[PDB]
Amino acid sequence: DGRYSLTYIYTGLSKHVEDVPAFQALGSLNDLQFFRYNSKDRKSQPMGLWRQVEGMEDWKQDSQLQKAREDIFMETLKDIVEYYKDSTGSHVLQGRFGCEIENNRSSGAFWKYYYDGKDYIEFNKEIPAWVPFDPAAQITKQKWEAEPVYVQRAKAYLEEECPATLRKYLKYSKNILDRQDPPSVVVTSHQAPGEKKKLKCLAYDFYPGKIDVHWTRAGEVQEPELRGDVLHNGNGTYQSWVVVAVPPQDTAPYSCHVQHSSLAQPLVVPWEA
Ligand SMILES: *[C@@H]1O[C@H](CO)[C@@H](O[C@@H]2O[C@H](CO)[C@@H](O)[C@H](O)[C@H]2NC(C)=O)[C@H](O)[C@H]1NC(C)=O
Ligand SMILES: *[C@@H]1O[C@H](CO)[C@@H](O)[C@H](O)[C@H]1NC(C)=O
Repeated sequence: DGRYSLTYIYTGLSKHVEDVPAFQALGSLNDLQFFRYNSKDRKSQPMGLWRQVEGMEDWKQDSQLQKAREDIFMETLKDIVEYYKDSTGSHVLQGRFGCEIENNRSSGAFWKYYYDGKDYIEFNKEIPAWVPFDPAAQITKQKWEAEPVYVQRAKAYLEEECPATLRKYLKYSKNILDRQDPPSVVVTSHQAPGEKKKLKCLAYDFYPGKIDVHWTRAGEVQEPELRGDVLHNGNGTYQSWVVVAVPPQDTAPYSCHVQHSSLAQPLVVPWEA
């Protein structure tokens, strides 16, 4: 088996401006985002290719769960601002938590919070206990540990529940995370009035992201003039391109090359002037 990771991220603002939710949650599996939730709609919604996967999660229930998480998250943020006696300003609390497995074996886990960009508090499941970094975090740790069961639960979440959720999801995500979609390529050239002729090789609809795309001038790999790429999450596909300017009197042969894990061998696509 391979490497898989479930990550969640919470963003809370103490004084949100118009059109920006006070609380936002998102989650991802490896390089793709699978869901989202904010304090405006208050609904957990699947995203990307997960909008078509059925029976992996009850989104109506997860909505109730996020709503609960939100309340606690924002009270935490509120208590910090209270501590610093400065609710006139705009502060943010971002939290990150998730786990990862490799070869069906749990290979790691984390749980950390940031306040106004600085490390606030994090959980060390080995102890098991919360570690405070900011003075206000001393109060927070006190609260999150007022009962013996609390740390036991936090330890249980990273060691059992989370890695469980990740396994459940991989069962319904084989047709998503394990894909090996070969790249379609399209060579095209554009002539800017006054500038050299420019050839653009585009690789698309491929996955995973790792790819090699380069032009060749009579066999000699050229140094791209421009270059870029992207990941369309709604689709779960990547696109990558390269560009080269050609002398106004160059006859040499121009062929694009593409290598990718899903290809039995590299592809080649010459440009017909
Ligand atoms: C996945 O989504 C991407 C982005 O929405 C698709 O790329 C677009 O493809 C159309 C042609 O079908 C172009 O007109 C757009 O310009 C492309 N988007 C841009 C601006 O990059 C892609 O075709 C989709 N792939 C699949 C297989 O669904
Ligand atoms: C790990 O994967 C196996 C199948 O390969 C599955 O039966 C098992 O429940 C998973 N985790 C464990 C060790 O419980």
